[PDB]
Amino acid sequence: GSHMDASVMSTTYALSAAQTEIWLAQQLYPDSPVYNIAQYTVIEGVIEPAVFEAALRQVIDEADTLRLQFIDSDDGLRQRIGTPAWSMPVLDLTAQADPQAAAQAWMRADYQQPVNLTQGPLFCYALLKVAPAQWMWYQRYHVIMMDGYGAYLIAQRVAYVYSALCEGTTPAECDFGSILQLLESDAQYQISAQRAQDEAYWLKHCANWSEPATLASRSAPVLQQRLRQTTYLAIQALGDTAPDARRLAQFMTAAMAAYLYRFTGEQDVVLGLPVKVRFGADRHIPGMKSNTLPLRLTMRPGMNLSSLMQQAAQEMQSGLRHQRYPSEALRRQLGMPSGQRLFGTTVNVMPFDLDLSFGGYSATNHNLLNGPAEDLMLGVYWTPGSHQLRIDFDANPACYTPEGLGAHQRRFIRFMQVLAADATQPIDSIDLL
Repeated sequence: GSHMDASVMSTTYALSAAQTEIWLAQQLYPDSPVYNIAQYTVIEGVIEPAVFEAALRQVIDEADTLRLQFIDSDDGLRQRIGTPAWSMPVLDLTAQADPQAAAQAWMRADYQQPVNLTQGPLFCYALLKVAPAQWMWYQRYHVIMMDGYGAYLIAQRVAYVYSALCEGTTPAECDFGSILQLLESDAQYQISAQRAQDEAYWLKHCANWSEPATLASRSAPVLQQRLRQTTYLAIQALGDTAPDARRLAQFMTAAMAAYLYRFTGEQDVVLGLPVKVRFGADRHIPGMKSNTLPLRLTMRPGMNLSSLMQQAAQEMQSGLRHQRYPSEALRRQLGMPSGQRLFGTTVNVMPFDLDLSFGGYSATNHNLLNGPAEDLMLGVYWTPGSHQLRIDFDANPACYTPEGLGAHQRRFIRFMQVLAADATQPIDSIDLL
């Protein structure tokens, strides 16, 4: 009856532009798990599951993106705070012949399965005991309601809450506001004069687009979870180039743009970069996304790392006023054709939690899936004070082979260290492999 139709619309918010394209893609591929994001946290100590589950229940209240329900309507998928029921599996794998390999297999069995958006919860939390004092906390979400930075903040908050509960103290109140504040702010932005100003800016900025520079063999839709190659690199290998995350993002974007130029001849290289890089304990609402926007770097004679990092800073400063305009909206307003993107390669710098601790026991976070890889994505994990960077090259399996991606990864890693060693040397003057 009409009362039920009216109630679904009045109690919900629309999807964002970015969520809309996720939902449309998931609808086209209903059995595909490519929209999952997942990580695990290794705890070097004893975990008490009942206390851990109490900490999870607390964070499920605090990070209310974890309670959003999605409902179909005549006007597309709608979202509101729902009431999912959930449980936390506990698996003791210590009697398996290889508990670590068994834990990886258990996690893979979950993250390779699709979720139905209209049947929540859209998260999974599980505890896997791998050794007497080694636990893995598995965390999986759907990208429509989470990103990797939000997953990082949730892991940090659960660690803090669990630690307070273990000690018998009351956790201090969280610093997250509510996902509803994001939804209300975005609803207002959609009808604002600012959005019209941002549209004009990005339409002008993207004039004369063409196919993005890519190492891909072809362009293809994302039908399968990423092919990944990971490198670990000492921060000292980058010299003075990366004192903080902002500078590291500028360096990696410059280095990849230069590498794409050397491999394609494209002198006007467009990458995807969030206009600002987020870090921990900074009042961010889990589930609120970064808008990845085009970043153009121009290769001209004598171009060097110094000048490219300068262009990257100029691009980011110029886009700051306009940083809310959805990449997804822009890609359509430009009138671009079937499956064509604004950029092939994205760079995502993410924090590393130096102090992560559960009940006094040290822990570390490890990404399993970071969402779909349309072409190529670099995921970089680091925070000042950490002596090592983890760099994930995540690629559409239809566009690269493992060999081919590994060859590009080791060459790029070599190339970036040559750049960091002499920021004045012309890009054209660097030997490649």
